[PDB]
Amino acid sequence: SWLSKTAKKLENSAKKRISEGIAIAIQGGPR
Repeated sequence: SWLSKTAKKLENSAKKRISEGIAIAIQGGPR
């Protein structure tokens, strides 16, 4: 995973970890 050292209420790198799963989830989802 890595990254996301701080996201208690800022989310600086938490959007990168999701961009991996959300990228494939939508790539083959209902869109």
